[PDB]
Amino acid sequence: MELIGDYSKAFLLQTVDGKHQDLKYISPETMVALLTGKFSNIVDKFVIVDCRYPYEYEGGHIKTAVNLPLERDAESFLLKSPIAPCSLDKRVILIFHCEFSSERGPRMCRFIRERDLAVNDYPSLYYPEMYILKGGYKEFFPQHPNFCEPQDYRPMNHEAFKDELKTFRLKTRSW
Ligand SMILES: [Cl-]
Ligand SMILES: [Cl-]
Repeated sequence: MELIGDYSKAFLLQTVDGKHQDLKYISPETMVALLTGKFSNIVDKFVIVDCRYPYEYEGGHIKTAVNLPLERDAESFLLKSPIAPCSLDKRVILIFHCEFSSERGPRMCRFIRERDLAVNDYPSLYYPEMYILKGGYKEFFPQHPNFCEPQDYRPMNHEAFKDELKTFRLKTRSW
């Protein structure tokens, strides 16, 4: 298979098929392998980027995940001061996901690569290796609830949060 974004090495994780044919998807089991340290000797740091709206995140998310639904906040958190590994031997990996990991997640993943390319001299990148969690939180929760907190799932279209949805969207750069 191809090398990661900066052509330095091969992708570390096993992938599964996903809608966006050019993106790399991983399963909930692989996500757990990362969380349980199965790759601790190679992966120095990995960040789980939850791109769902705040109320969805507050209703239940993956342990250690960071809520970065707005592009400007994701850019600030990831690129203002790039997350670097302990050594040049270990990797830094990003995992993006949303509710179904169908639209918001893939979009943010593409946005970050766009910005990474912009601030680098080809072919270097701060985040050469990025994946999308197949199925999003919706499929992850029913499989590994004890790796979530709180142990619940609040859908974007939850009936009691229609106002929260509108309030948040009016904060986005484009719709
Ligand atoms: Cl998909
Ligand atoms: Cl935005």
